[PDB]
Amino acid sequence: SWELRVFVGEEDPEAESVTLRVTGESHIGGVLLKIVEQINRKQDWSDHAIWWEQKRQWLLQTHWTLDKYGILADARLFFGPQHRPVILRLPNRRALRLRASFSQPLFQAVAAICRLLSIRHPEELSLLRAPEELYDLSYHMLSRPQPPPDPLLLQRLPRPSSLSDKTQLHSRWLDSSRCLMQQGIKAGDALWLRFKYYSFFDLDPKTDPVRLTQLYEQARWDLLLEEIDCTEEEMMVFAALQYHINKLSQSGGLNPYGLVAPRFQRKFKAKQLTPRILEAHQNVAQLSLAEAQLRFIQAWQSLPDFGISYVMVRFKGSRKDEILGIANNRLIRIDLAVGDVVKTWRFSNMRQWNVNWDIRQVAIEFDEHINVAFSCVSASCRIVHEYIGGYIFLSTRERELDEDLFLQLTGG
Repeated sequence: SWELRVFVGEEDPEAESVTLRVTGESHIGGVLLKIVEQINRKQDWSDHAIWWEQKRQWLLQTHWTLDKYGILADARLFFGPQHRPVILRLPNRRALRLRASFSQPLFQAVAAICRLLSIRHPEELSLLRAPEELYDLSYHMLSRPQPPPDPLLLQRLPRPSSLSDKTQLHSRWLDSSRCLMQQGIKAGDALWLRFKYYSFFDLDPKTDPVRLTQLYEQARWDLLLEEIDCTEEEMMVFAALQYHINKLSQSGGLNPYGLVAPRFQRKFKAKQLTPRILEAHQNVAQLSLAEAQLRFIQAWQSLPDFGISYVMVRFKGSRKDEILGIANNRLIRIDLAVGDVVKTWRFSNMRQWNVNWDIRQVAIEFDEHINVAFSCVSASCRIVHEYIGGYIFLSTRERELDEDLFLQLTGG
C-alpha cells in the first residue's frame, strides 16, 4: 500500500489535489471512487475520468489495475470531466460554443458535432486545429447563407499565391483515430469544421439544407480567398450565383467586390464588374436557392484544381522537395521546376499503404509491382496516410459506416 496523488483542480488543474492509498491491484473504477470520496462537492461525476499525462492517455478501462496500466508513484494523473467546451468555426465563418468529448476518437466527436448540426454523412468532414463574436445554435444560422463580406476583409486576409502556399491548410488536420486531449487541444480552443474529402454521397438539394449551405459556403470562401483558381468568366458566374443566393435569402447596394476574389477586385472597377455579373445572372435567374447552391458546387467541382489537397513531400531518391496532390481517386506528383503534373497514380491501382515509422516515410504498393515512397514536409505522415485511407474508405460506401474498416484503412 503506497500513496498516489491525483490532481483535481478545475480552473488551475494542479491547484487542488487529492492523495489516496492504492493497492497495486486496485482497479480504475475503485481509484475513481476513492478520488470523488475526498472532494466536498456533491455533483454528477459520470463524465469524470483520469488522464495519465506521462502516457498521454485516458484511463477508460474501468476494471484494469494500476499494475495492468503500469502506474507507479511518479504519474501525473489528472481527474476531470471528459466533455469540455470548444469554439467550433463553421465553413460559413460563424462560430458556435459546443461541448465535445476530449476522450472519444476524433471521428466520433465529429459525428456527434454533425448530428447536432443536422449535417449528414459526417465521415466526409473533420476538424482542423488552430494555426499558430460568437453565435447560438439555430436553424436559420446554419441553413441560410451569410451576406457577402466587406471587400476590405477579402483584400486584407492572407491568401495563397503559390502552389506551395496551398499546402498550409492540410498541416492542421487532426488525427481522427485519436482524441482531442492526445493532440494538444484544451478547453476553449478553436477547432474548424471542414469538408475534408471531395466525395459527397447522396448530396441532394432537399434532404440536406444545412449540409448543402455549409458546403456551398466552403466552396464560396475557397474561391473568394483564392484557395482555388478559376478564370475571369468562371468568376462571373460564381458571382452571379452568390448574388442570386443572397437576394433569395433576404426575401425569406450590389457591391460586386463582395462577390469576387481580390485579384479581380484589383483589376476591374465596380462599374465594369456589375454589368458582367448581372449579365451572367441572366443564365441562373430561374433557379431556386437550393438549386443555385447546387449549381455553385457543380461549377466548383468543374475547376481544374478541384478536389485536390496539396502536400509538400520529398520522393525517395529525389534531391528536391515536390508537391503531392491527394485527390479522391488518385495521387498527383507536381515538379516545381517543371511547374506541372509529371505523374499520377490511381487509387484503383493501389494495393497497400503504410508509414515506416523509423524513417517517417509513406510507402505505397501498386499493381504491376510499382512502389512509391516519400517523406512528408508540409504535413505529417499520419495526415497523408489517413487522407489516402480515408478516400479508399469513402469509395466503399456504395455497399452503416464500417468503423473497423475505416480505422484499418487509415492506420488507427
